[PDB]
Amino acid sequence: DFLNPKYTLENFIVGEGNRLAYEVVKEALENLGSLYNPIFIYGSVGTGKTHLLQAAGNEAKKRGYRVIYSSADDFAQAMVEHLKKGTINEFRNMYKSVDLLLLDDVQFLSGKERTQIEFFHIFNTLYLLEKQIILASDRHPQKLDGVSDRLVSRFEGGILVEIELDNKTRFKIIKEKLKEFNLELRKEVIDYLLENTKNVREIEGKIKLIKLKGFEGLERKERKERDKLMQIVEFVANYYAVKVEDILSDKNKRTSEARKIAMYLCRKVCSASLIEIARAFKRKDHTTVIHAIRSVEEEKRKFKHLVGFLEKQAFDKIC
Amino acid sequence: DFLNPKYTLENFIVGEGNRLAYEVVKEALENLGSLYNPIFIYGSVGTGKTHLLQAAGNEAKKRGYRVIYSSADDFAQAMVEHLKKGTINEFRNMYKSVDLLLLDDVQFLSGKERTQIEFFHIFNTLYLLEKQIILASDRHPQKLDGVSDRLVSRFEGGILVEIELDNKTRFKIIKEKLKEFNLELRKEVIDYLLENTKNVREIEGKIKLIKLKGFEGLERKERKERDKLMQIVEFVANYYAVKVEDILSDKNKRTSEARKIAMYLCRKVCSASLIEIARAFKRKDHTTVIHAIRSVEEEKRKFKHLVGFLEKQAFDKIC
Amino acid sequence: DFLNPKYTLENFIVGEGNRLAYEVVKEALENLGSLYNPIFIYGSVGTGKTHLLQAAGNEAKKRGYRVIYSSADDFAQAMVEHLKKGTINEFRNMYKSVDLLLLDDVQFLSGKERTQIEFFHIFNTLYLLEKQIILASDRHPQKLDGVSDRLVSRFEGGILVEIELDNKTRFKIIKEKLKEFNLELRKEVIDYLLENTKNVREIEGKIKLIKLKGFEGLERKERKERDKLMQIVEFVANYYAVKVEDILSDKNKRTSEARKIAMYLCRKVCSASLIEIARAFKRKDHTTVIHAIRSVEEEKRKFKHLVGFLEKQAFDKIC
Amino acid sequence: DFLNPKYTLENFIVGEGNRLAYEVVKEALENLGSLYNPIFIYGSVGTGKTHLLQAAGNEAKKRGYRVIYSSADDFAQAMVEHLKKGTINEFRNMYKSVDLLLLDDVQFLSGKERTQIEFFHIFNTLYLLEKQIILASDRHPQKLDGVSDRLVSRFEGGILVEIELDNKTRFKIIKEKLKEFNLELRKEVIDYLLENTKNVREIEGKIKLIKLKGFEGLERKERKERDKLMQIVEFVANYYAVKVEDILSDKNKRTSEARKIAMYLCRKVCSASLIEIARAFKRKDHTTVIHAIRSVEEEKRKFKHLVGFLEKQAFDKIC
DNA sequence: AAAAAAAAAAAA
Ligand SMILES: Nc1ncnc2c1ncn2[C@@H]1O[C@H](COP(=O)(O)OP(=O)(O)CP(=O)(O)O)[C@@H](O)[C@H]1O
Ligand SMILES: Nc1ncnc2c1ncn2[C@@H]1O[C@H](COP(=O)(O)OP(=O)(O)CP(=O)(O)O)[C@@H](O)[C@H]1O
Ligand SMILES: Nc1ncnc2c1ncn2[C@@H]1O[C@H](COP(=O)(O)OP(=O)(O)CP(=O)(O)O)[C@@H](O)[C@H]1O
Ligand SMILES: Nc1ncnc2c1ncn2[C@@H]1O[C@H](COP(=O)(O)OP(=O)(O)CP(=O)(O)O)[C@@H](O)[C@H]1O
Ligand SMILES: [Mg+2]
Ligand SMILES: [Mg+2]
Ligand SMILES: [Mg+2]
Ligand SMILES: [Mg+2]
Repeated sequence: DFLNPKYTLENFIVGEGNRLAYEVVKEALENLGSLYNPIFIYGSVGTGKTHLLQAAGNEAKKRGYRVIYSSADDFAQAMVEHLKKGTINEFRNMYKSVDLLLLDDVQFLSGKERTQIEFFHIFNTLYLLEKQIILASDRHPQKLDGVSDRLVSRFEGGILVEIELDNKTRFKIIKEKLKEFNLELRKEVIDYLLENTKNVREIEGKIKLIKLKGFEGLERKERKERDKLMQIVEFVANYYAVKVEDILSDKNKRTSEARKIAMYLCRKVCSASLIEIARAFKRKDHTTVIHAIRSVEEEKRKFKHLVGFLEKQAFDKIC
Repeated sequence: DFLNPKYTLENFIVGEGNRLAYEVVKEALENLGSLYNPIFIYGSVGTGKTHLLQAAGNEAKKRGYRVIYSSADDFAQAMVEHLKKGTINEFRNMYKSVDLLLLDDVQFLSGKERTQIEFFHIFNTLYLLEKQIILASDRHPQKLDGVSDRLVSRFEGGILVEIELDNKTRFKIIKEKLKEFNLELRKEVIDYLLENTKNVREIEGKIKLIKLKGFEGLERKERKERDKLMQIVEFVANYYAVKVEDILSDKNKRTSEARKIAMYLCRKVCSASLIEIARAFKRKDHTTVIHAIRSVEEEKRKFKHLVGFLEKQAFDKIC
Repeated sequence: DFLNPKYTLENFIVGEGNRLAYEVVKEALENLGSLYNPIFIYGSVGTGKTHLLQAAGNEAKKRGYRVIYSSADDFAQAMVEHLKKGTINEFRNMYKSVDLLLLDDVQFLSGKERTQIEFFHIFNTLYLLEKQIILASDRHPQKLDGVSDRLVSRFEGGILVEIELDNKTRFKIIKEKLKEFNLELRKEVIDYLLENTKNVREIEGKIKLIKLKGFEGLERKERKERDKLMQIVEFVANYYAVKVEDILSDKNKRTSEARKIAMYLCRKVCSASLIEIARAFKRKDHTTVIHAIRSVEEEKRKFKHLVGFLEKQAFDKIC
Repeated sequence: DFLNPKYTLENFIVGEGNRLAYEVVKEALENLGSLYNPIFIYGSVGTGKTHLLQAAGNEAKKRGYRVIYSSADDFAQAMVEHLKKGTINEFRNMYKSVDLLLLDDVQFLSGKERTQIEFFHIFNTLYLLEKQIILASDRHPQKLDGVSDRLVSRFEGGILVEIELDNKTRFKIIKEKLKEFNLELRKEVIDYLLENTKNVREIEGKIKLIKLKGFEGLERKERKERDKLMQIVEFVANYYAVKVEDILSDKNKRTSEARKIAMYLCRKVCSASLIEIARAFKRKDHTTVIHAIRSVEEEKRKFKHLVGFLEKQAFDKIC
């Protein structure tokens, strides 16, 4: 069945960032297929998409409705296997006969034409039969490359709700998850989580870790791991004529090159991972870090001598 | 039955772009099979084809006529299954015994010979028996590759009505759809929708989204998402000696290469999707974008150095 | 009964191209089974075969003769079903007891042996009993592959009339059909229809379309759709050293390769359908277009560089 | 009764090829059952078998004798139906009570055991009662596979007359039929018919066609249809080192492969039917053409490159 | 007692 009861509508901490998605889903559960017919939720990794879909399915089940939960990739696989075993009909009929269809991680429809076709047929029959549909994705339907324009058009033609985790929400979720666990809401602690968690998964994790080995524990390891990577303020921001806070946030040939440098150094000497440099610079997607390192590697006239100097300087006074 | 009552002839906002299709259908409903015997509607994705066919079927039902609605692909599938189970006769007889046949998305007859044969027989028996036929498609019968010349000849030999959504129509439909939400009378909403919706599905969607989270909300996210992709006016139209409005509309080795460039940059650094670059350049079909990017990739003497320069310049002052 | 009264002998516009078929049929109706015993009409798609057979049947009915109209494929199906239900005798007897037998689209007897057998028996009993027989086909009995030599021999042993739609006939039919709609006597209209209709179905269609949305309407869309595909005169006929009129009509390694090229380009960049390229080149059967494109694809030494050049040139100055 | 009076002994043009059959039949009519007791006529398709049997029956009727004409297949069917309805006795008695039994197309007794049994009994009772029997077939009793040895033995034990249509006969029949149609015996005409008709059915047909649309008409269409298929002399007989007249008649790895090739090409590019290639090569039974094409398809080392070359060459300079 | 014709086509 794949509907794990742990995920419920009541467990879903609501804030300024997911209120829309939550309420839309809930209300759709009230009247199934009546309104908000094709619901398309999308958000960054670890935003609560799966929790939401799961909970919806659980409610539907609780009310006696036919339900199917399934990932896009798993849909593809299953369909292919039914193709091999030649019971594709039973597959189709099974899918079309639901009262609620939950398809998580839709972005995995890229490149699979036949899957998109099968799901297209299913989507249509369900929609026309006034059955409820709820899809979830890590990106806006537009960002869906390699997805037939018909499917994208359908996705956009319904309700398009994003889940954005701003500070005001992450705070709510942190406090509430702390409360859920027999945790006490200290400010040093909350204030800490705020600064070092972007999504709900990191929050849950960190929190469990506190519940296991105390806050003071993490504080130190993290502090050192991070400050031994804070060679930018010590060296790059003094040598190059620039402010630190400036070299953290983006926005020019005077501080940008200082950043490219910083990243390069972090990667070359400190042996920090791409993810760590990314996290440290407040950068996202860990893409501009790799491309920036390649950038500093390409420009290599006498900038190379400078590089070498800064490198030796880093090895000597960084470890 | 697959005739969802939500779709009605009265719900069909009529304008300069779909008046013909609408009126032809309606009048055919008045006298079934008498005139406009084979009606063949076709249009771009999200034009109202399905709504129209649906409504027709609903009227026919309302007047006591036998009706069948079905997609081409679903017709194929069903037929095949009746083949496996050997009740193909019942299938045929069922289809031939209608007073109105609605076949949506006909373009899906390509490559299916046996289906085309079955539907050929059905089409003929119905036509001769003076029963009404209405097909819908995303392309002109000519554009139907892999469809037996007999079928295409039949399609063209009736009434061939296209649905084109010009501005004067999209305006009507926008205003009228707004009326439903008590949201008309808004200048900013209308002028906005005009600029950012091509078909009725995008209109419906956007509008629902306004009804949910206000106009001001969308305005910002969209504005930024789009203007951070507006690196053409800032960089490509200044470096290359060309006007912006010119680099938007097509029409030469002086501004075309500027566009190819623009698209390439958008895809490489901004990480924008094909659909987004397409939407941004006012291009359609998102084909000339991919082929144009491949074009700039193929010509790679010293144009490569130039490319690199423009790329670094983009990474630095675009994020 | 399947004899739709709309089709009549009087409705059959006669010209240099169908006079023979028409008069033979008519005269045979005068004396049934007396002379012109087995009539075998054949022609290109949309030539009036069905109209003629229909009208014949209607006359026979009008005079009190037993009549059966039926397509070959439908004959096969029916026969098979009578086989399943074991009432094959009633089927046979029913068919043998007519005064006139009309079998449309005979070419569909290919591969069906048992059907050919059943129809063989019927044909014989009828012929011997001096009853009238009229068959229609899209090809000369010789071209009938997979049809038992006995049947073909019988087909050829009667009257073999073809219906060819030359210009002098299409003109007559166009003028007369224009008279059918009370819309008439336009030189631009007639001269237009002549140039863009090959069979009577296209004529009827186009004309209905004029009666609906005026001539000026079609003129433009068609003109552009066609001239944006007229990249041959602009590029292929200038680059390659050849005349345009020459590259339209066939007839050598100096202009043939220019054509292969032209078609290839049309298909690759303009995204024109096979049917559209065919129509544009004045080619028929849309076969030499596909085979020609495959031809240019196979020869791919440095002809490939040339190809690429011509392609880029086309994308740039064709859209 | 199924004895159409159109067929008479007087209408039977006699020549070197059917004189024997004719005279045997006639004389047997003189003395019924006295001599030439079991007459077994056989010939190629369209030789006059049915005409002869018919005429015999008509004479018998004219003289007051009991007669039955019937095809073998129709005998089988009838017998089976009498089996279902349980009036098989009346059937038997009806058949045994004739003075003359005419069974056309005997070869259709293959695989029908019970029929062969019934007809065996009938044959015996009639023969013993000194009643006349005349069977007709498209093949020599030996060639009758799936016919009980008793029946074949009986067939061979009587008079076995073949009807062969040599030139000297076809000429007679052509001239006489031309005289029948109020035709003039022009030489180009006769000489034409000789070259393009093998059996009397083709003769009748062609002639009717002349009587309808003149000789000059056919001449052209046929000439072109045939000469556009005459790509053998132009290409296959020049490339391969061989004579044309040689490549027409059979009789070795030097000209045979040239023929296999020729046929293959005709089928692949010219899109000619099996019957047309057969007719063109002077081949008979259209069997060696299919088997020869399969032959050239099977041998496909570098013979394939050669094939391709010849194919391109054919497409280019053959259309 | 003899014995009909035969669909479309995954991702990597
Ligand atoms: N708003 C919320 N309220 C309560 N719990 C939440 C929550 N958002 C996230 N969580 C918790 O975080 C965990 C991860 O959330 P979820 O599985 O939904 O991520 P996700 O599926 O949306 C991103 P991905 O699927 O790409 O990993 C869940 O176990 C869930 O309990
Ligand atoms: N003229 C009109 N009046 C009212 N509503 C309309 C309309 N045209 C389109 N719509 C709305 O737009 C939605 C989509 O339109 P439609 O059903 O015609 O899609 P479609 O089938 O034409 C595009 P596709 O080819 O992808 O199926 C419908 O739900 C319908 O309500
Ligand atoms: N000589 C004629 N006079 C009047 N109308 C004609 C005509 N020839 C063709 N038509 C019209 O063209 C239409 C198509 O003709 P028809 O039904 O005979 O097609 P067809 O059966 O001959 C070709 P196919 O069956 O292969 O599609 C008919 O509706 C008929 O009215
Ligand atoms: N020797 C002859 N004299 C006059 N007419 C002849 C003839 N031979 C053939 N015909 C004519 O040719 C037509 C076909 O001949 P016939 O009916 O005998 O075919 P058939 O039965 O011998 C071959 P099958 O039965 O296999 O089709 C007949 O209508 C007949 O009039
Ligand atoms: Mg998920
Ligand atoms: Mg549709
Ligand atoms: Mg027809
Ligand atoms: Mg015979």
